[PDB]
Amino acid sequence: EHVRRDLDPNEVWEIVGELGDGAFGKVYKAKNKETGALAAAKVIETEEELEDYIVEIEILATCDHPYIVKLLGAYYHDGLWIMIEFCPGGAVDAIMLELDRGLTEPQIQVVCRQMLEALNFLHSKRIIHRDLKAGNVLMTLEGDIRLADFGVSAKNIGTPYWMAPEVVMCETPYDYKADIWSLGITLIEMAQIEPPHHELNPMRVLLKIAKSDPPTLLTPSKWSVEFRDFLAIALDKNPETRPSAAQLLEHPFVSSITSNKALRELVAEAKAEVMEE
Amino acid sequence: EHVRRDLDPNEVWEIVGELGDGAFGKVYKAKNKETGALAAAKVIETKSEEELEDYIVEIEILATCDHPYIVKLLGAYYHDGKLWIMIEFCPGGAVDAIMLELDRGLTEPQIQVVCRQMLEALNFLHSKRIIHRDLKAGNVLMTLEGDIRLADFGVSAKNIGTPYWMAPEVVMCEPYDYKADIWSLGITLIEMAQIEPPHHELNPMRVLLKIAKSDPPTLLTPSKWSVEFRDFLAIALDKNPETRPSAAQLLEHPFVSSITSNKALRELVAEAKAEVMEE
Ligand SMILES: COc1cc2c(Oc3ccc(NC(=O)C4(C(=O)Nc5ccc(F)cc5)CC4)cc3F)ccnc2cc1OCCCN1CCOCC1
Ligand SMILES: COc1cc2c(Oc3ccc(NC(=O)C4(C(=O)Nc5ccc(F)cc5)CC4)cc3F)ccnc2cc1OCCCN1CCOCC1
Repeated sequence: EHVRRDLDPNEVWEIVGELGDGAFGKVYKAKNKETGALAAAKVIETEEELEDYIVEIEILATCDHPYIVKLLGAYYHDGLWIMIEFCPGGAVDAIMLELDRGLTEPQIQVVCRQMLEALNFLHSKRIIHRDLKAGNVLMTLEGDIRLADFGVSAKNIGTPYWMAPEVVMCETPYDYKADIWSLGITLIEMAQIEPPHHELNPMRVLLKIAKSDPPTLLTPSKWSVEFRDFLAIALDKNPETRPSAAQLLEHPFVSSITSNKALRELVAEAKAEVMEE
Repeated sequence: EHVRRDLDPNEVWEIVGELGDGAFGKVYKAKNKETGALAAAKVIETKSEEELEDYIVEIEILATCDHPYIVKLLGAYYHDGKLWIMIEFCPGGAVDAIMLELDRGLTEPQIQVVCRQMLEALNFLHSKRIIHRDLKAGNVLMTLEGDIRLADFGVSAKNIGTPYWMAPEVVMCEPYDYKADIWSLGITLIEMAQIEPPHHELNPMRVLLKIAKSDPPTLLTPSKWSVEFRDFLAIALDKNPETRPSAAQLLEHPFVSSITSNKALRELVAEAKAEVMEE
């Protein structure tokens, strides 16, 4: 593996805080002793699990894109550290909570447009995410999005005649359509704070999703028709018919976006509310 | 038994023949130097370290599958970079090899015996949360007495993100997954009836799309076969996993519920044994 394995982290970085006590684990905010560059340290306690994590770092090492979090280093000492470029805005779900309101349609358009640039880049590299949500999209001071994982997702027998129908569908081109659906749900999440069927517990929602009709926004007046159309085309149960990331890029909902000013305003607004006391 | 890794197998067994040069590898016929109980030796040269680790887990799965209709594991050794698997010798051989040597398919009484014993085998595995996933005539061995011994040759197995942001297709893909073997079982009966599996004229790449797009297949010439035969195939070949019947349920079906004798299979083994002596 490429991971630097001969340095104890204390020389390079010093822990300075905790950003969230969370299910994924503890993640600290650190500054480099030499250059003082801000970053986030993901500290994990493991086995073969370490070998499972090693592929995760290599996936991110090759995902060099403006709208994807930048990895600065990885070290393994004192029984594995991950350094990620510090995004001062934080996750969008944390921002929505701090401001106690949903995103505006202009702000959603910017987020939607930048995520499709990220997904089109990932899918072209035969990489799926499978965990798209507001919590996985961080914000910078400049108003840009940096996509993140916060886990161990992101992927990438028998004889043919005697196989079953379910086996051909589940096992083996058109497997990228899952992220497109998750993106459509995230837009509704950022608009209405909570995702569809949030009253239910995780076990029941799975059955609830399959039988039910595709979800739509609650207040159809407030949002544009192109928003509703973009959601309707994105939220399609049939994978074969589901449009790719490239097709949605040429859609009026995001095709005419040239400025990130709307998102830049949000980060400054959320930054100010934090100081209130 | 646990795989011996410091004892050479040559001391224990002596090779006396080759049974098949195959995709899996070389398979020899062996005799125990002490007792001479006869066995089959599957010898594999593991390419990597994780290749070996996958195979040793497979052996441990078979070590716990103690059932009359499943091949018995006798020993496992790893010396000189090769992996040895010791299995009880089945004189009948695989039924697909039998069909070729006899140049004909099995009869409905012979299929009923095979079907009943396989339904007993699958019910035993599924109760232990084990799927097979590679059911075919080549994986069904035969004994002198007329009994079935199920085998793998390949590999079976014993047994993410947030749901709200999930799609419909992931919900289907991601404890009612045991029905796959039932489908492979229904196809194997057609194979033993018609020698060749369904859609054998097509190339292997095309078969995957044909299985899904087409409706479930049925037998070609039903005149020889019963409606009870046709119904059992039709009920087994159901696309929906939730609706597919389990192994215990198919046992309570007249096609195999009224079987008390394995004489039909015993006749098949004796016929094939005699044909070998010819030329
Ligand atoms: C929780 O708050 C924060 C978390 C941060 C952060 O977290 C991580 C994100 C992803 C990974 N991923 C990884 O380590 C990996 C990954 O994500 N791979 C990956 C895979 C596919 C892909 F498309 C993109 C990335 C697994 C490797 C690791 C992280 F540590 C990274 C960078 N800056 C952060 C800033 C945060 O708050 C700043 C604001 C704080 N204030 C807000 C206001 O109130 C007060 C607090
Ligand atoms: C090719 O001919 C033969 C092969 C034989 C044989 O092969 C194997 C079967 C399974 C495994 N499985 C394994 O190594 C494993 C397995 O099967 N596990 C498993 C897992 C789950 C399960 F449900 C069942 C089995 C992987 C461990 C390994 C084997 F080596 C086993 C026993 N007797 C055999 C007799 C053969 O011919 C006798 C007749 C010859 N005549 C033919 C006509 O002309 C004259 C000669």
